[PDB]
Amino acid sequence: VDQATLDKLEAGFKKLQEASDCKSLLKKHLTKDVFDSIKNKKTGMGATLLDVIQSGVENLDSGVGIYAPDAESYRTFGPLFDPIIDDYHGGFKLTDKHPPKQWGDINTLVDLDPAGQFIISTRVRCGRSLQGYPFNPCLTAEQYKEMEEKVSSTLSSMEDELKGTYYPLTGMSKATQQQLIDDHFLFKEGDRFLQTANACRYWPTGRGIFHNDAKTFLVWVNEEDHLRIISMQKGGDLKTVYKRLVTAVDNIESKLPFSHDDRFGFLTFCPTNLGTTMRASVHIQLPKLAKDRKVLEDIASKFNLQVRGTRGDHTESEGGVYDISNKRRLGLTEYQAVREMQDGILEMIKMEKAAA
Ligand SMILES: Nc1ncnc2c1ncn2[C@@H]1O[C@H](COP(=O)(O)OP(=O)(O)O)[C@@H](O)[C@H]1O
Ligand SMILES: [Mg+2]
Repeated sequence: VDQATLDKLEAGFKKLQEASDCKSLLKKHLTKDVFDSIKNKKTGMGATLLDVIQSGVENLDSGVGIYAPDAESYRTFGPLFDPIIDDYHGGFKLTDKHPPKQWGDINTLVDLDPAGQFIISTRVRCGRSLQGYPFNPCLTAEQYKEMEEKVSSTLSSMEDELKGTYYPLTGMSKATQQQLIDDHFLFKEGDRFLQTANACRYWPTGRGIFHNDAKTFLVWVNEEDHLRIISMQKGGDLKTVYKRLVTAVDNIESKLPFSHDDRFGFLTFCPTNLGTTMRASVHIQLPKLAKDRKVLEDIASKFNLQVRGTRGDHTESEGGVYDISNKRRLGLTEYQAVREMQDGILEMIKMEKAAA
């Protein structure tokens, strides 16, 4: 690790301290003991501690603040990753290991809001990393193209309900892109947290989205993770949404080789997405409970749920529509993760109905 990097790190560490109002897990778990312990470490691909915390240093409003430039980083900088992972996922010891993939009994899931007065739409997604390829910050332009080719070709083999087309971002009209994003289908452009983590190099090369004509099954290619496999639709039929996702992931997995870790389960770029990599969500309106975003968030937190704005991560709620989902993804099965969202949303709906 060169002197320049050390300077930026010491300065980075410095800045975090003087940020008396910073509430990121990076700030919380990067003690000087932790800091001095790994600051001189470097991975087999050159990833350094700066590559890990840079996003969190530059964006103090980060909730977490770190990313893994490569798989090795999870262990090389474990002293920082471990406590942050334990904290975020609500309990994941140094000795714990993520359980085997378990979709569970799909028949036990239910309709989330029969009368349809609160829920607008339901979505469940997973993330996957391609074996043979490192995470965004270590990828070259040629690798982005390679991966895009490999994934788009595999998806052309999907059949029946999952049959669809791949739409490259490179060459996509600004109007179409803007629509696909506004419709909540496509990942947005230029996320400051991802950018400062050097995860958006060579954009839009190798980036794109596959989706069936109904746009109920979609696959993001090369955004935050190599792949994001999504199932979504209007309403609250979580059962159908989940089943579609399960069908799609089982199928894609028999065709592509994905990185899985004995301890961390499926590997992803952000520590928040490890394990099941599952984020089950609903776009929902809860007039009484969501009078004050803070009150809604405190309520959601007790059900292990997370609140986001209508356009996703770090956005505001628009028209009273909130994105509420299971916060935890590692240390519990796929079934358990979707159930935390189902259970908490069913109850919050009950609380809203009983609110004055
Ligand atoms: N339940 C949902 N219904 C419709 N759109 C949703 C829903 N949940 C998330 N989204 C959309 O997914 C997109 C990405 O959001 P983000 O918060 O970054 O989630 P992700 O975990 O998939 O990366 C946004 O356009 C967001 O509005
Ligand atoms: Mg996202």
